[PDB]
Amino acid sequence: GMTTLRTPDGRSLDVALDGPADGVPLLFHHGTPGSAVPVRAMQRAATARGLRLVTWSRPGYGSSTRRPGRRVVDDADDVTAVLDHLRAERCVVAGWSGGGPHALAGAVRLPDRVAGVLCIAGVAPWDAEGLDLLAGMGEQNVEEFSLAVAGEEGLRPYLEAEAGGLRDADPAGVVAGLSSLLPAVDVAALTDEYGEDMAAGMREALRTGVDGWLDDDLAFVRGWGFAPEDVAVPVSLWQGADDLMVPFAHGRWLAAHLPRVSAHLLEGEGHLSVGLGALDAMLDELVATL
Ligand SMILES: O=C(O)Cc1ccc(O)cc1
Ligand SMILES: [Cl-]
Repeated sequence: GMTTLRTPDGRSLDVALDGPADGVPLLFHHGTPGSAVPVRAMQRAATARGLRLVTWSRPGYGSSTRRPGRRVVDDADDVTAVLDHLRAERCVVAGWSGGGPHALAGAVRLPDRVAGVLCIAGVAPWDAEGLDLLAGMGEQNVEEFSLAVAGEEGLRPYLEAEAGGLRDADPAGVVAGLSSLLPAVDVAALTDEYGEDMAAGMREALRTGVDGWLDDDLAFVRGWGFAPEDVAVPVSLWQGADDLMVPFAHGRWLAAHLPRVSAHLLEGEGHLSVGLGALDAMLDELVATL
């Protein structure tokens, strides 16, 4: 259930902490936008493997104190604070989408505590050599990233206009709000329990405004503060060919730059469907790093 953790710099983090109380932590880094609202399918898959699912809202999402100017790597301060709260020597970590860079960061910060990374449709570094980051992206994401590069003053009112349609959205509302970004396989994923969980995640992400979404976007268009080459632990990398939010080429790029990577490039899968259908295979590979 939900708890609050005070960090050393005086911030509060909203933390969703599952049992089992003695399990190895699985730290799940949420997407952009996203929050500490667990996906029930991920809870069931984690508990089946004896993993203790832990997620926190990144600064500015939900009731987590905004931390303006944060880089991707600054999230690893909170990884360390959370694992110290749990008294956990070792963990595995997973990140989806905007969570992918943050999951990798924790591995670089804590190379002897993080055993392995699961990176699901993770976004590539903004200066990724030889990659056109915006190529294959849905036009909503091209617009958002172009505003992010231009700065907070133009990005904020854009995100506030998008948030109008998403802050109270049910699953149908999330589909309507992401029109350019979802292929049919992703729309089909946002039904039933997964859709309810993702919509609840989106509502909590936007409950106190767009600050977490804004600060994530601004972080993704600057230096992460580390390179994928610095991630020494095994990475299980997954990417859908039909993803319009993080194009296939981003996962191909990350797979080429990570030193120890199992790469899975799934035909017919999008940004949402990749995680939903492959969760058992993803967690089997992650747990094998322990
Ligand atoms: O792409 C992401 O990182 C964010 C996202 C969040 C909720 C959702 O329903 C779809 C996408
Ligand atoms: Cl285990």
